[PDB]
Amino acid sequence: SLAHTAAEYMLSDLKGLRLELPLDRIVKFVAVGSPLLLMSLAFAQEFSSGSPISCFSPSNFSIRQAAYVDSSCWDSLLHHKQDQDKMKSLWPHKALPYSLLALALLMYLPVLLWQYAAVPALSSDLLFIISELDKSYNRSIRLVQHMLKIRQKSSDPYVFWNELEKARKERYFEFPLLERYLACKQRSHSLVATYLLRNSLLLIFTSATYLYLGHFHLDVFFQEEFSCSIKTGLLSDETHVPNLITCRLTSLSIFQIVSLSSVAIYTILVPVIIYNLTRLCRWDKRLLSVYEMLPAFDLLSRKMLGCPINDLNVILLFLRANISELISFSWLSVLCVLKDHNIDTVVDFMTLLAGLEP
Amino acid sequence: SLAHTAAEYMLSDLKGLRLELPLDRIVKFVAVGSPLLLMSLAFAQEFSSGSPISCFSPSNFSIRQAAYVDSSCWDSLLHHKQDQDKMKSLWPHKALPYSLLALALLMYLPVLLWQYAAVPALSSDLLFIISELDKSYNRSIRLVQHMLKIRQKSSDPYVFWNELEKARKERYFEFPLLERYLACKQRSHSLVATYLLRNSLLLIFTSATYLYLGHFHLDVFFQEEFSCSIKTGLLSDETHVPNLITCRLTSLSIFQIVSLSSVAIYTILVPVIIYNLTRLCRWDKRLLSVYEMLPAFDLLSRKMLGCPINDLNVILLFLRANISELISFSWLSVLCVLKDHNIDTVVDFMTLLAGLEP
Amino acid sequence: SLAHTAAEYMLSDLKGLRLELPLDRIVKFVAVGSPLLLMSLAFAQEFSSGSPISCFSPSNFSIRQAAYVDSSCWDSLLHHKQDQDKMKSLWPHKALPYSLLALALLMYLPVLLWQYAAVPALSSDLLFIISELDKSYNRSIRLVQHMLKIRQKSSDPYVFWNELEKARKERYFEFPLLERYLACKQRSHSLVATYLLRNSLLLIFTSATYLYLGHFHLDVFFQEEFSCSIKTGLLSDETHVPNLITCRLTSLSIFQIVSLSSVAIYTILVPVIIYNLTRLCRWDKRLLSVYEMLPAFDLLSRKMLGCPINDLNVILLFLRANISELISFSWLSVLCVLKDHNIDTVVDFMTLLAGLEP
Amino acid sequence: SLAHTAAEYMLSDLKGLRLELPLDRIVKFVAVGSPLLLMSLAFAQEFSSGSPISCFSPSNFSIRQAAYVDSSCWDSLLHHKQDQDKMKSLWPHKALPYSLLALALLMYLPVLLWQYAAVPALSSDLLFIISELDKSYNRSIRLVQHMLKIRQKSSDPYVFWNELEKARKERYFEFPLLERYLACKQRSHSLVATYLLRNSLLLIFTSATYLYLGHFHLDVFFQEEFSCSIKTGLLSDETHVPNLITCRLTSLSIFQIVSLSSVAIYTILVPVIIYNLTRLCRWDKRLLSVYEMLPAFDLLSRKMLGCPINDLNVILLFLRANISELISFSWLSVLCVLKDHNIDTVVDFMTLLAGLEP
Amino acid sequence: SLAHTAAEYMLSDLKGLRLELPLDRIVKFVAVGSPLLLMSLAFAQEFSSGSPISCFSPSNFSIRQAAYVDSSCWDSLLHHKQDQDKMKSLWPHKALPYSLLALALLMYLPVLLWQYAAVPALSSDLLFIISELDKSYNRSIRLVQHMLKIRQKSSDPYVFWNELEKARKERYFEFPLLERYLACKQRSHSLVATYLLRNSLLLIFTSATYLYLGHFHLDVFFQEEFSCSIKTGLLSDETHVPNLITCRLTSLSIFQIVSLSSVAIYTILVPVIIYNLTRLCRWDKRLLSVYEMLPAFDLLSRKMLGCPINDLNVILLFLRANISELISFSWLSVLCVLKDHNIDTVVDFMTLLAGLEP
Repeated sequence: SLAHTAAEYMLSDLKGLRLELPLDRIVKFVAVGSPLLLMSLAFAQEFSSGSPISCFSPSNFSIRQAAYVDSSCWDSLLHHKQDQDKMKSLWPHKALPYSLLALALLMYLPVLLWQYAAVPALSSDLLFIISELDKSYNRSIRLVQHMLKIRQKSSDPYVFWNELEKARKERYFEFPLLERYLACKQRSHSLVATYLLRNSLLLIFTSATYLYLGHFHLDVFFQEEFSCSIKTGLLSDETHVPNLITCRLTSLSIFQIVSLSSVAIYTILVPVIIYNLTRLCRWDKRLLSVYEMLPAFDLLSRKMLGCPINDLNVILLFLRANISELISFSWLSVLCVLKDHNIDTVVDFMTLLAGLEP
Repeated sequence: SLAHTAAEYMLSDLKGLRLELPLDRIVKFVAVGSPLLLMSLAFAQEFSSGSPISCFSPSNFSIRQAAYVDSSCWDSLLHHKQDQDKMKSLWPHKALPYSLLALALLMYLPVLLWQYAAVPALSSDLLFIISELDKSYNRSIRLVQHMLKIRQKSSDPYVFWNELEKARKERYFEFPLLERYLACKQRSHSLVATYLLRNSLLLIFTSATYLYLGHFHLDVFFQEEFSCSIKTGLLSDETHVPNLITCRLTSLSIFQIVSLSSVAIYTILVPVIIYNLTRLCRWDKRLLSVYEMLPAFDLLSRKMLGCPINDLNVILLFLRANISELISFSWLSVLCVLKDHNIDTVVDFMTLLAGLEP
Repeated sequence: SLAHTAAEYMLSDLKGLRLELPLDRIVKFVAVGSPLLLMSLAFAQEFSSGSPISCFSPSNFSIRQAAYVDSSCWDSLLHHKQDQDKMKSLWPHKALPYSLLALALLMYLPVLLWQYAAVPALSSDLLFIISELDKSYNRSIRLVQHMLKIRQKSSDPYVFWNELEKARKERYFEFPLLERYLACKQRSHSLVATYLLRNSLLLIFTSATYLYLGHFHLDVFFQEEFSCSIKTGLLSDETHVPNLITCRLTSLSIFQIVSLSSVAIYTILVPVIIYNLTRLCRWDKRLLSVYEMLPAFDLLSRKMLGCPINDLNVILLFLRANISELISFSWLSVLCVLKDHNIDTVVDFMTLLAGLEP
Repeated sequence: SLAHTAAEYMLSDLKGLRLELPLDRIVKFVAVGSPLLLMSLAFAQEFSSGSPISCFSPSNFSIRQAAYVDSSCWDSLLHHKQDQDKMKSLWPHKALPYSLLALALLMYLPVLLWQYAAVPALSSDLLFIISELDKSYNRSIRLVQHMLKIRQKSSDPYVFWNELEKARKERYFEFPLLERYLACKQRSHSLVATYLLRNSLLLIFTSATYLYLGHFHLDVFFQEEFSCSIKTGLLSDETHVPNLITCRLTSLSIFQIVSLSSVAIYTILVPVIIYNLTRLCRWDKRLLSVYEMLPAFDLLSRKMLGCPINDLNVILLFLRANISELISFSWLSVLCVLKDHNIDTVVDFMTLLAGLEP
Repeated sequence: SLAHTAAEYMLSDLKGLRLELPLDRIVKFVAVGSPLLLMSLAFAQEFSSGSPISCFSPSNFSIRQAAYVDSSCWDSLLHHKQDQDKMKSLWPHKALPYSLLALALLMYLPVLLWQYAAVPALSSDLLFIISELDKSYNRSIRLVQHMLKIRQKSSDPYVFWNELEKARKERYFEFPLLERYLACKQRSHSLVATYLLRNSLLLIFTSATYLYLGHFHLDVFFQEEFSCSIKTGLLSDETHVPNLITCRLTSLSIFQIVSLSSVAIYTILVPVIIYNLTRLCRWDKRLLSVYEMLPAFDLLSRKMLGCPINDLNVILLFLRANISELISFSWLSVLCVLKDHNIDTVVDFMTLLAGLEP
């Protein structure tokens, strides 16, 4: 089956970076695999089909007179109703899996755009930021051994501030590339377009699916029988039934169940992407209180003004998911205690000797 | 078969950490594989089905007159009983494997939530704890060579306590990150929600399965025959049997055996998850006696107060399964001898020379 | 076939330890694989079955009139004997492989209990014992170079006993952890329960198999023909044979051969597990004579008193199978010469220079 | 299926170099895989064909009289219309997949020419250029430690220009192989021929496909029935139907859908290659402003004159895609800040201490 | 097929030791694979069987009247000859592959006993012997550098014997563990029992196969036709043929060829195992002449007395196959020149400088 190859290349399972949101991953998985699951269920295994169209041939017909009967109607699904001569065609019945696979291949386009048009630049930017930030750490670790003996023999404030103010006017304190780079990117407005188009494309795809199920479906839904004609051409000069009646389709139940499953999964899926859109309409300040005290993280919370549709918002949202990898997963995450000061000076007097790590 | 692909991705077989309990693994395996096993057994291999519905056509009928007979009833399972005109439908018979596969895919949702919503944070926390603990060991191994010559030439107490009390007021004795981190996590209450929801979801799934087997099953259980009608439409203007009687279904035995197997496995499975729930309702203190003497493990047994529903309980339960990997599998596990003191001083006088290992 | 997957996970082929007895391995292999072998032989390859039920339809019947004949009896195996109206059913014939696979999955439960409820604790205990014993060796090898020059220039007894008695009152001679650990385990009585239940479970399983072959089998054993009825319902208003006679089953020979094979293999298998049970009813003292002279092995033979149902007996039995791995496979195994003394002093005078090994 | 082998060798997935453009990759993928996808869909899985030609045999015909009827027309598709005697043949119907596979194998020829006639020379040239450029870096890194102490204690201009002008008249400043090599290649005109032929070949292939669908298709598009003759030879001395009427083809819907899919994909594909052609008609100067200040990159922007059809244009286009691999992905990409000076001297005073990297 | 699994586990392809003789390997391979080869050839591929029993039904019989005819005789192979009423049964025809697979599984029992009851002890013994022998080499290599300068400046005999006689009364010359171990094993008589039983078991198996082919075969060998009866029960009250004549079996040629192949392979196989038995009835002294001069190998040839049925004979036979692995494959194998002395002293004067190897 081609489904094996599709799963082999499509949906088959830098160097540590998380570039895609978990909710985006979930919605991608459901929207991509569900058409494939309906594909596998409808035609294979469960319902051994054989001939999806079944007919009532007259008794006088031989073997492949009736074989022509049965084989000339599946490709010519047309209801010659007596009500003039409106041949109602039954193309949705033979087009169900075709539309399913077309929808499945259509669902993956936003992934293509998000993975080709935005991944390389974002990955390069995050590679630069991780390089500068681990350099920021190893240029700051050198302060924990300068503060193991001089930090002890002095009366608290005039060594917790005298060296801190000396470090304040010292190069290691500031991170100039950080503010300049963050400015040069926050003024940019290119990455938000990819996000908005990647969401709107799947939204309009869902709308098109709704229209497809509303127009071409919902009309032949309780009809399981139709009358065809064999002398719709040169057969007229023959002595047999003038109208081949009751071509019964066998997969009406599968038709109904796949239609209801498709409509239900998309009804339950729609609100999630709307929530994803609304995630970008506000500035996140859940933990802004602790970010304003740290030297490097002060700049992140400082540039919180104006309309929130900026590349800085997207960068921050993707950084919060990567703020706990192996090294940023530190006192930062441990700092759940200052969400409720001269006492903290002697508390961090001991903590600086506690963050020795290796 | 799609079962091959499902087994290829679903249920197919950090860096050493055990994140899932063995009993959870067993219940997951049974609840996930058993629907698949019934799926494979019911339709394939064992019972070569052919046509699951069999009918008694009149003798005058030709080949595909009777083929229409046999093919127009499987999709139209309706009992036109003479008792007005209550068409009892037989949709459970054709919906058995559909419900089976839906239940199989439904069973895996709690695994999804437990593996996406809690695994990364817990794995990061355990990575931090293992890093700090192997550092705690290699900052404590340095005491076994300071105690190879000074430990020998003194009269026992005033070198088994004089150096120990000197080590007591020494930095290597205490583990400040341990108490601060353990506090910052024991006050948290986020991880227990994932556990309780992961259990309650499978519980309500089992309840829904019971309701499904109670309402839609247990009604057509001894019925193997029903009468259908062919002139339920435009067939009325034909000269044949007015009522097509005795559409006999062939898979009644498979129906019964799969129903009984499903109900029995879930009856035998229910109490295990209840036991898993009750595991979190009490504080485990089986070996608390030996934990109170060790320096680092004293804090673990010290914070045993109040209601036991805390993230600390879950962390401890997952740590006891990981307390014997390669290094914590040491004197700790060997210390099965103090579960029944100045003599132990000369016993551990020899033991400190016995724990040289490399 | 599912048999491939079962062999892939079930029965498919620490770090050197032998945790399972060879006789237990043999009985497990025969009791687990034999149902699978009968499964593979009965239904596949050898006897191409086709339709296990064959019927004699009347000549007037068309193609699938007789197809309904043949397909409505396999699922409705009931003998409407003329002797009132005792419908004797033939469910064992269609339940043979179901009972076979149920028995196959049932046979593996004692393995599950023995591998989950006792393996981790026993493995940890043996890991501790091997660590302490190879330490016992490398703290005793240091005696073969102290005895290369002082051992030579003295008149035999007053250096073969003067140093030995000095070593007797020396720390390296005794192994305190050994006696204390052996006491703390010999007083325990938990591991013997797992052994007794693992044997009794397979014993009662064999008894249940005997009951199954005695009640449901041995009754339809020479019957290859039975008469069914088609008008056991709404067929009554039809003109055909009132009683469909001679539904002949084709797999009677396979039925008989599989029944005899199953009963014979279990008759030949029963005494082995009884022998395994009787192995624990006595204290093994075959080589106790050589164990009483060695320092560490003296304690093993010293605690031979009282009723033999103790965890010490099981530990000793599993140790005798592991006493010849790579290092305990030494002079111990070589000491087959003292099973038939001042001469041995000069014999071991040369042997201590012979056990230099590396 | 041979499709598996074709995918195994064709389209199946130096040392880091990117030799093919992403848009070229996309157009290659669509133009190569789409015929294969239509191949797999048309004949396999979806539409279980059986006999693509179906006929109406007379009732008196026996089994393989009508088998000869059905088998002697698929290979002899000829419409003996009464309108003299114009036998219209139906060879497109049996030639659809043959033409599909021929087109699929034809599409890959431009890839063959582009991969054999231009890849080795271009790869060697880029290997030489990467060797000389990483040498250019490691002969320029030596300037960041000569400027760590002498760079500090002087009044800005007379050390930011005195050493720079001394470095200006110093060997490390210039890259003689660069200008000489770039001249020796920019005067060459061999590589542009491969590009233009690789595009024009697929263009004329698309034109030929359009002609094929315009002449041999679009004529038998609504015809599903034709009359053949059996006595078109030695059958004339037989008593049967003089003209075998109504040979109905079953795959008309597949014919129509594959034709429309092929024409639509090529209509949507045509403009992309035209855009690729127009990419080479202009000189790219988007970031020429920053290239004119750098020493080595000044020569790249200096030779921008005359008609743009040169090998230098192709080399530059393939270099811009490779300008961000691991080392050229540096301050170059970071230099997004000078696209909107004595202040920059003190800004780069700090930046030279910021580009220490390892 | 189960043959794939059997080959996967049975016959599918310490740490260098050769524990099984090549002739034993050959006879095992032929005796184990030949039944499997006949199994694969008889039923699969070559002769597409279908129905191994074929019957002549009367013309009036319908489809599955004759299907009952054909299906009720394969399981009821009984010749109702007119000669009273001796029903000759034809069970060998349906029991051929059953007996084949039983014989195949029976052939492997001697391998089981030889691999479980003797392999561990022999492997441990050879591990000890290889450890002591490579120690014997590296305690003897030290003589080739003591004899590089003192060996040169002396008049031959009084340094080729003066040091040799000094080495003669030196510890390195003798190997005490060798004579003591060899005595302790040569007096033992346990391993020869395993060899004799492993040969006698296959001998009696071959005798049983001969009896099986002599009694149950050779009687129905030219009979291809037999007459059965359908009214051997409740069929008597029916109007049809009183005796169903000429049930012709189709696999008589396969029967004959498999019987002849089986008897021929065992006739050609019998003498080899007799030769293997006779191998142990004599003491091998082909190269005893060179063994009596070497120090360690003198003891091997010294204990050649009495009846040859001893464990020492088996140990020597398995050692001669392992005497050329990597180190014993040395001058030993090179010493093919002393099978046809003061001249050899100056020949080995140069040879000791020639055996420097690394």
